[PDB]
Amino acid sequence: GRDEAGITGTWYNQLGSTFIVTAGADGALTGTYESAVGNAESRYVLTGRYDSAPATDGSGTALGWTVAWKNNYRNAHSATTWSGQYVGGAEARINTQWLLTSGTTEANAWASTYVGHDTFTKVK
Amino acid sequence: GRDEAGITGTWYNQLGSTFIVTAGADGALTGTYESAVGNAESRYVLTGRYDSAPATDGSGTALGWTVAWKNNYRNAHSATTWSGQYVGGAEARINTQWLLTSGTTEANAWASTYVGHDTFTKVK
Amino acid sequence: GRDEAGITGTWYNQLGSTFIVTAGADGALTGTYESAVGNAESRYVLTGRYDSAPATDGSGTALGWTVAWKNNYRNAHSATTWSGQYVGGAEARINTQWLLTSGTTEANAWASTYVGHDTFTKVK
Amino acid sequence: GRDEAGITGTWYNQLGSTFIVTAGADGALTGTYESAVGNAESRYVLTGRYDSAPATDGSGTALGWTVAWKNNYRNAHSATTWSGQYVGGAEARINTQWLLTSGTTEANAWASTYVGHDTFTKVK
Repeated sequence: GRDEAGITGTWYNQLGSTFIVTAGADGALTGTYESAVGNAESRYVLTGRYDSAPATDGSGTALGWTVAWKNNYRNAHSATTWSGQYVGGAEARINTQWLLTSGTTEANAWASTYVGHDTFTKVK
Repeated sequence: GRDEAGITGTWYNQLGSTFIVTAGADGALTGTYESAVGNAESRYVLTGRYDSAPATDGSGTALGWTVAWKNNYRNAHSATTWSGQYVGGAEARINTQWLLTSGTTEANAWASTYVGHDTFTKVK
Repeated sequence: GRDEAGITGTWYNQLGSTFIVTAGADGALTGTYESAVGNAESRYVLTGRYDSAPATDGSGTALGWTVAWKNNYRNAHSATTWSGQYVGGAEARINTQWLLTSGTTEANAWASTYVGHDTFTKVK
Repeated sequence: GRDEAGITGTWYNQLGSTFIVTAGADGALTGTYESAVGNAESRYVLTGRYDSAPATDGSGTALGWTVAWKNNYRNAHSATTWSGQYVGGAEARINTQWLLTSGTTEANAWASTYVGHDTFTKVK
């Protein structure tokens, strides 16, 4: 993948969360997520996909991934998906927007989903 | 997984798209997605996660998945993530909201991401 | 306004909420919103804007509006904005997506904002 | 309004856009918006609402507003709604997420709506 090397490794967001990812030659994203906030402790499994053959016109590299907030420690009955783009270079970034859906009753389903935005960098 | 059997199989959304998914005992989602709309043809790899031990209080089952819109036929330099919940029973549903991010230049990054909502059923 | 007559009046969404709106010749939306759900009772002031000169090519009419969830009965320290389009005809609809932001501390700001989708019709 | 004085005035976002707003004692927002980006030129009318009696616990002030992208110069057949919170103090901010809906045909309605985030400050 063009950005396999660029994407693979450890990222930090503005909240102090840790995203550890391996990008596969085939478009796979695999790794672990550790949230600094919310009903979460330690690492959670993540999986996702990225564009392994992006445009060569200076566009970013589209990608996304999912965490279900269940591990051996806690279950927050929720899942977050991050949708965004990898921008390479000296200050590489992954700029994302995310949706967090909780399991709810039908009565509360209107309030099931949060939306936010996270920016990941290789330092901090 | 409590809804492993309920989630695994073929789903159809309101657009006529086809979502074919296997839920793993461990929270994994693996399969293929075929979009009826947009810059897409044939099947794309998807991966995601679901809550394999949901609440027993009648709440839905949180889940999410990603497609990168690259296959052997086309590359739309984009990725969609669906975030939502599985609601079991006679008329099982997956109710989602999604983010579609395109790879963009810095100049166009403000316009990178669409948001929408898809409802998947086992028929149609 | 091209859809001034079409938009002006009483609308109902899938939750049983009531949206009473007047569209001005100049693009203004003014009225009241009554939510069937959440921390809400009776009517709240709404204001917004619509495209008073839409495309003639069968496209819908872009529009949006805001409710701050404060009235003489309650204050939910939150505001919802609906963004969407009016689609005219026998079964007229306003198809929206919405963002609900709560006032939060800096610590909880990552969880400030819900996202959802409401469809309004002239009946039910 | 508790933050009537804090909110009223000229704001700038990260894109270089200009938001000029008056907050009314009653919860009204009225003003003009000038976008640095997209299919836009000069000022557009905006209207919205804010929580005129926010919590006294250090929480921000919920607010939202709408622009329909029609003025005497251009019509982009679209509307943006910003939903967010005002955070007072030495470096006052309005932290928003936004939905931009275009008028579309029914065929293209799945792609009608962009989502993004803007942060407004009193300088730059």
